[PDB]
Amino acid sequence: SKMRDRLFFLLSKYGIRPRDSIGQHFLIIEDVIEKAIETANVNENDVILEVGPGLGFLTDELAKRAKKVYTIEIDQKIIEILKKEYSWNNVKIIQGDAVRVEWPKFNKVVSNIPYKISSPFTFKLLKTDFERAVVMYQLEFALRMVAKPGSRNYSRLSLMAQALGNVEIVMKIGKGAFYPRPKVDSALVLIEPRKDKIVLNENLVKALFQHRRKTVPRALKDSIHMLGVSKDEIRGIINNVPHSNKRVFQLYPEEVKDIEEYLKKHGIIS
Ligand SMILES: CSC[C@H]1O[C@@H](n2cnc3c(N)ncnc32)[C@H](O)[C@@H]1O
Ligand SMILES: O=S([O-])[O-]
Ligand SMILES: [Zn+2]
Ligand SMILES: [Zn+2]
Ligand SMILES: [Zn+2]
Ligand SMILES: [Zn+2]
Repeated sequence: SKMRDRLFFLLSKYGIRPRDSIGQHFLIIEDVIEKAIETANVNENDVILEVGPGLGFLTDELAKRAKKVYTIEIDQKIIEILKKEYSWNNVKIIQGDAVRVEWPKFNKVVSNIPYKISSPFTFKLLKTDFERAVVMYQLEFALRMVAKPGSRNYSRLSLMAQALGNVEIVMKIGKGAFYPRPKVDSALVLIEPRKDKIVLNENLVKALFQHRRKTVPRALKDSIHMLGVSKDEIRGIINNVPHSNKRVFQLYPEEVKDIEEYLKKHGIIS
Protein backbone atom coordinates (compact mmCIF):
# COMPACT_ATOMS: atom_id res chain seq x y z
CA SER A 1 0.00 0.00 0.00
CA LYS A 2 2.61 2.52 1.17
CA MET A 3 4.62 2.53 -2.09
CA ARG A 4 1.51 1.92 -4.25
CA ASP A 5 -0.17 4.98 -2.64
CA ARG A 6 2.99 7.00 -3.28
CA LEU A 7 2.95 5.95 -6.96
CA PHE A 8 -0.74 6.92 -7.26
CA PHE A 9 0.08 10.29 -5.73
CA LEU A 10 3.01 10.98 -8.07
CA LEU A 11 1.11 9.95 -11.21
CA SER A 12 -1.81 12.29 -10.37
CA LYS A 13 0.46 15.09 -9.13
CA TYR A 14 2.04 15.24 -12.60
CA GLY A 15 -1.12 13.98 -14.33
CA ILE A 16 0.58 11.16 -16.27
CA ARG A 17 -0.76 7.77 -17.32
CA PRO A 18 1.21 4.75 -16.00
CA ARG A 19 2.46 3.62 -19.44
CA ASP A 20 2.93 5.09 -22.94
CA SER A 21 3.67 1.50 -23.99
CA ILE A 22 2.70 -2.03 -23.08
CA GLY A 23 5.86 -3.83 -21.87
CA GLN A 24 6.38 -1.54 -18.81
CA HIS A 25 5.50 -1.99 -15.10
CA PHE A 26 6.58 -0.23 -11.86
CA LEU A 27 8.17 -2.13 -8.94
CA ILE A 28 6.07 -1.04 -5.92
CA ILE A 29 7.48 -3.25 -3.14
CA GLU A 30 10.13 -1.91 -0.77
CA ASP A 31 11.52 -5.33 0.15
CA VAL A 32 12.05 -6.61 -3.43
CA ILE A 33 14.04 -3.41 -4.11
CA GLU A 34 16.09 -3.91 -0.91
CA LYS A 35 16.51 -7.59 -1.91
CA ALA A 36 17.82 -6.68 -5.38
CA ILE A 37 20.26 -4.34 -3.67
CA GLU A 38 21.46 -6.77 -0.93
CA THR A 39 21.92 -9.46 -3.62
CA ALA A 40 24.25 -7.06 -5.54
CA ASN A 41 26.02 -6.07 -2.26
CA VAL A 42 25.93 -2.42 -3.22
CA ASN A 43 28.61 -0.61 -1.19
CA GLU A 44 29.92 2.95 -0.79
CA ASN A 45 32.53 2.30 -3.54
CA ASP A 46 30.23 0.97 -6.26
CA VAL A 47 29.32 2.78 -9.46
CA ILE A 48 25.93 1.46 -10.56
CA LEU A 49 24.03 1.43 -13.87
CA GLU A 50 20.23 1.53 -13.67
CA VAL A 51 17.92 1.41 -16.70
CA GLY A 52 14.42 2.91 -16.76
CA PRO A 53 14.25 4.52 -13.27
CA GLY A 54 10.56 5.25 -13.71
CA LEU A 55 9.56 7.19 -10.56
CA GLY A 56 12.93 6.57 -8.96
CA PHE A 57 11.98 4.15 -6.16
CA LEU A 58 14.90 1.82 -6.87
CA THR A 59 17.10 4.77 -7.88
CA ASP A 60 16.64 6.50 -4.51
CA GLU A 61 17.76 3.40 -2.60
CA LEU A 62 20.88 3.02 -4.81
CA ALA A 63 21.76 6.74 -4.34
CA LYS A 64 22.02 6.32 -0.56
CA ARG A 65 24.32 3.25 -0.74
CA ALA A 66 26.58 3.69 -3.81
CA LYS A 67 29.40 6.07 -4.79
CA LYS A 68 27.57 7.10 -7.98
CA VAL A 69 24.49 5.98 -9.89
CA TYR A 70 24.00 6.48 -13.60
CA THR A 71 20.39 5.86 -14.62
CA ILE A 72 19.21 5.79 -18.27
CA GLU A 73 15.70 7.01 -19.12
CA ILE A 74 13.94 7.49 -22.49
CA ASP A 75 10.96 9.56 -21.28
CA GLN A 76 11.88 13.25 -20.92
CA LYS A 77 8.80 13.84 -18.70
CA ILE A 78 9.90 11.13 -16.23
CA ILE A 79 13.34 12.81 -16.11
CA GLU A 80 11.77 16.16 -15.16
CA ILE A 81 9.76 14.53 -12.36
CA LEU A 82 12.90 12.74 -11.07
CA LYS A 83 14.69 16.12 -10.96
CA LYS A 84 11.86 17.90 -9.10
CA GLU A 85 11.03 15.05 -6.72
CA TYR A 86 14.55 14.06 -5.54
CA SER A 87 17.73 15.83 -4.47
CA TRP A 88 20.56 13.27 -5.06
CA ASN A 89 24.17 14.51 -5.01
CA ASN A 90 25.47 11.36 -6.65
CA VAL A 91 22.93 10.41 -9.34
CA LYS A 92 23.44 11.09 -13.04
CA ILE A 93 20.34 10.81 -15.24
CA ILE A 94 21.00 10.04 -18.91
CA GLN A 95 18.21 10.78 -21.38
CA GLY A 96 18.22 8.01 -23.96
CA ASP A 97 17.12 4.67 -25.28
CA ALA A 98 19.28 2.36 -23.10
CA VAL A 99 19.75 0.05 -26.11
CA ARG A 100 21.39 2.83 -28.21
CA VAL A 101 23.26 5.38 -26.03
CA GLU A 102 26.90 4.89 -24.93
CA TRP A 103 26.93 3.34 -21.45
CA PRO A 104 28.95 4.91 -18.60
CA LYS A 105 31.76 3.00 -16.96
CA PHE A 106 30.23 1.06 -14.00
CA ASN A 107 31.23 -1.96 -11.91
CA LYS A 108 27.60 -3.08 -11.28
CA VAL A 109 24.00 -2.98 -12.62
CA VAL A 110 20.97 -2.94 -10.30
CA SER A 111 17.87 -2.43 -12.41
CA ASN A 112 14.32 -3.41 -13.35
CA ILE A 113 14.61 -4.01 -17.13
CA PRO A 114 11.69 -2.75 -19.31
CA TYR A 115 10.54 -6.02 -20.82
CA LYS A 116 10.57 -4.67 -24.40
CA ILE A 117 14.35 -4.32 -24.29
CA SER A 118 14.99 -7.51 -22.27
CA SER A 119 16.91 -9.21 -25.15
CA PRO A 120 18.93 -6.23 -26.59
CA PHE A 121 19.90 -5.00 -23.13
CA THR A 122 21.09 -8.46 -22.13
CA PHE A 123 23.31 -8.96 -25.22
CA LYS A 124 24.81 -5.49 -24.72
CA LEU A 125 25.49 -6.14 -21.00
CA LEU A 126 27.11 -9.54 -21.59
CA LYS A 127 29.71 -7.71 -23.75
CA THR A 128 30.48 -5.12 -21.04
CA ASP A 129 33.15 -5.39 -18.28
CA PHE A 130 31.06 -5.45 -15.03
CA GLU A 131 31.61 -7.26 -11.66
CA ARG A 132 27.96 -8.12 -10.93
CA ALA A 133 24.47 -7.48 -12.31
CA VAL A 134 21.19 -7.91 -10.50
CA VAL A 135 18.32 -7.37 -12.91
CA MET A 136 14.56 -8.03 -13.20
CA TYR A 137 13.04 -9.62 -16.32
CA GLN A 138 9.86 -11.61 -16.97
CA LEU A 139 10.21 -15.18 -15.68
CA GLU A 140 9.89 -16.72 -19.15
CA PHE A 141 12.88 -14.68 -20.37
CA ALA A 142 14.90 -15.59 -17.27
CA LEU A 143 14.16 -19.30 -17.82
CA ARG A 144 15.53 -18.81 -21.38
CA MET A 145 18.67 -17.16 -20.00
CA VAL A 146 19.49 -20.33 -17.99
CA ALA A 147 18.21 -22.89 -20.55
CA LYS A 148 20.66 -25.75 -21.11
CA PRO A 149 21.97 -26.94 -24.53
CA GLY A 150 19.55 -29.26 -26.26
CA SER A 151 16.55 -28.08 -24.26
CA ARG A 152 13.61 -26.78 -26.25
CA ASN A 153 13.86 -23.14 -25.06
CA TYR A 154 17.62 -22.96 -25.71
CA SER A 155 18.29 -20.09 -28.14
CA ARG A 156 20.88 -17.45 -29.07
CA LEU A 157 20.33 -15.69 -25.75
CA SER A 158 20.91 -18.88 -23.78
CA LEU A 159 24.17 -19.59 -25.64
CA MET A 160 25.59 -16.14 -25.16
CA ALA A 161 24.53 -16.17 -21.47
CA GLN A 162 26.31 -19.47 -20.94
CA ALA A 163 29.31 -18.45 -23.06
CA LEU A 164 29.89 -15.12 -21.34
CA GLY A 165 28.16 -15.21 -17.90
CA ASN A 166 27.32 -17.22 -14.78
CA VAL A 167 23.56 -16.69 -14.56
CA GLU A 168 21.46 -17.45 -11.44
CA ILE A 169 17.71 -16.91 -11.02
CA VAL A 170 17.58 -15.70 -7.41
CA MET A 171 13.83 -15.87 -6.84
CA LYS A 172 10.42 -15.50 -8.45
CA ILE A 173 8.81 -12.06 -8.18
CA GLY A 174 5.03 -12.14 -8.00
CA LYS A 175 2.87 -10.11 -10.36
CA GLY A 176 1.39 -8.44 -7.27
CA ALA A 177 4.77 -6.67 -7.02
CA PHE A 178 4.28 -4.12 -9.87
CA TYR A 179 1.61 -1.62 -10.92
CA PRO A 180 0.02 -2.23 -13.32
CA ARG A 181 -0.04 -5.92 -12.38
CA PRO A 182 1.72 -7.84 -15.23
CA LYS A 183 0.04 -10.89 -16.74
CA VAL A 184 2.97 -13.13 -15.75
CA ASP A 185 5.51 -13.24 -12.91
CA SER A 186 9.04 -11.83 -13.02
CA ALA A 187 12.40 -13.08 -11.73
CA LEU A 188 15.43 -11.54 -10.10
CA VAL A 189 18.53 -12.65 -12.01
CA LEU A 190 22.16 -12.53 -10.89
CA ILE A 191 24.72 -12.39 -13.69
CA GLU A 192 28.46 -12.46 -13.06
CA PRO A 193 31.07 -12.43 -15.87
CA ARG A 194 32.30 -15.94 -16.65
CA LYS A 195 35.89 -16.39 -15.47
CA ASP A 196 36.85 -18.19 -18.70
CA LYS A 197 34.75 -16.35 -21.34
CA ILE A 198 34.14 -18.07 -24.70
CA VAL A 199 34.16 -15.27 -27.24
CA LEU A 200 32.07 -16.19 -30.29
CA ASN A 201 31.46 -14.51 -33.64
CA GLU A 202 28.13 -12.61 -33.60
CA ASN A 203 27.42 -13.10 -37.33
CA LEU A 204 28.08 -16.85 -37.06
CA VAL A 205 25.75 -17.26 -34.04
CA LYS A 206 23.02 -15.11 -35.65
CA ALA A 207 23.47 -17.24 -38.80
CA LEU A 208 23.25 -20.53 -36.93
CA PHE A 209 20.33 -19.43 -34.68
CA GLN A 210 18.26 -17.72 -37.46
CA HIS A 211 16.85 -21.26 -37.61
CA ARG A 212 18.13 -23.10 -34.54
CA ARG A 213 16.02 -26.17 -35.34
CA LYS A 214 18.27 -27.08 -38.33
CA THR A 215 21.31 -29.36 -38.44
CA VAL A 216 24.54 -27.34 -38.59
CA PRO A 217 25.38 -28.38 -42.23
CA ARG A 218 21.98 -26.99 -43.32
CA ALA A 219 22.20 -23.86 -41.17
CA LEU A 220 25.64 -22.95 -42.52
CA LYS A 221 24.79 -23.43 -46.22
CA ASP A 222 21.72 -21.16 -46.14
CA SER A 223 23.24 -18.25 -44.17
CA ILE A 224 26.33 -17.97 -46.43
CA HIS A 225 24.37 -18.31 -49.68
CA MET A 226 22.06 -15.50 -48.42
CA LEU A 227 25.20 -13.27 -48.07
CA GLY A 228 25.70 -13.60 -51.88
CA VAL A 229 28.31 -16.43 -52.28
CA SER A 230 28.13 -19.40 -54.70
CA LYS A 231 26.83 -22.71 -53.26
CA ASP A 232 29.38 -24.75 -55.21
CA GLU A 233 32.32 -22.79 -53.73
CA ILE A 234 30.97 -23.50 -50.20
CA ARG A 235 29.53 -27.05 -50.08
CA GLY A 236 32.62 -29.26 -49.58
CA ILE A 237 34.17 -27.14 -46.80
CA ILE A 238 30.88 -27.13 -44.83
CA ASN A 239 30.62 -30.94 -44.94
CA ASN A 240 33.77 -31.40 -42.83
CA VAL A 241 32.40 -28.86 -40.31
CA PRO A 242 32.70 -30.20 -36.70
CA HIS A 243 29.61 -31.03 -34.66
CA SER A 244 27.76 -31.62 -37.95
CA ASN A 245 25.59 -34.34 -36.36
CA LYS A 246 24.00 -31.67 -34.09
CA ARG A 247 21.00 -29.43 -34.56
CA VAL A 248 21.93 -25.84 -33.74
CA PHE A 249 19.91 -25.72 -30.52
CA GLN A 250 22.06 -28.57 -29.10
CA LEU A 251 25.34 -26.63 -29.40
CA TYR A 252 27.54 -25.74 -26.41
CA PRO A 253 29.53 -22.44 -26.80
CA GLU A 254 32.66 -24.66 -27.04
CA GLU A 255 31.29 -26.44 -30.11
CA VAL A 256 30.25 -23.15 -31.73
CA LYS A 257 33.84 -21.99 -31.11
CA ASP A 258 35.21 -24.99 -33.08
CA ILE A 259 32.84 -24.22 -35.98
CA GLU A 260 34.15 -20.64 -35.87
CA GLU A 261 37.76 -21.77 -35.86
CA TYR A 262 37.09 -24.23 -38.69
CA LEU A 263 35.39 -21.57 -40.89
CA LYS A 264 38.10 -19.09 -39.90
CA LYS A 265 40.70 -21.59 -41.19
CA HIS A 266 38.91 -22.06 -44.52
CA GLY A 267 38.62 -18.27 -44.89
CA ILE A 268 34.77 -18.17 -44.75
CA ILE A 269 34.61 -15.96 -41.69
CA SER A 270 38.40 -15.40 -42.13
C1 LIG B 1 11.63 -0.19 -15.79
S1 LIG B 1 9.89 -0.13 -16.27
C2 LIG B 1 9.53 1.62 -16.60
C3 LIG B 1 10.52 2.69 -17.04
O1 LIG B 1 11.45 2.30 -18.10
C4 LIG B 1 11.63 3.42 -18.97
N1 LIG B 1 12.07 2.97 -20.28
C5 LIG B 1 11.28 2.29 -21.19
N2 LIG B 1 11.94 1.91 -22.27
C6 LIG B 1 13.23 2.38 -22.08
C7 LIG B 1 14.39 2.33 -22.90
N3 LIG B 1 14.46 1.72 -24.08
N4 LIG B 1 15.52 2.89 -22.41
C8 LIG B 1 15.46 3.47 -21.20
N5 LIG B 1 14.42 3.62 -20.38
C9 LIG B 1 13.32 3.03 -20.87
C10 LIG B 1 10.28 4.13 -19.01
O2 LIG B 1 10.37 5.50 -19.36
C11 LIG B 1 9.76 3.92 -17.58
O3 LIG B 1 10.09 5.05 -16.80
O1 LIG C 1 2.65 -5.86 -20.02
S1 LIG C 1 3.60 -6.78 -19.28
O2 LIG C 1 2.82 -8.05 -19.03
O3 LIG C 1 4.69 -7.14 -20.30
ZN1 LIG D 1 15.45 10.37 -1.33
ZN1 LIG E 1 6.72 -18.05 -24.94
ZN1 LIG F 1 20.10 -19.73 -54.28
ZN1 LIG G 1 29.99 -32.23 -31.05
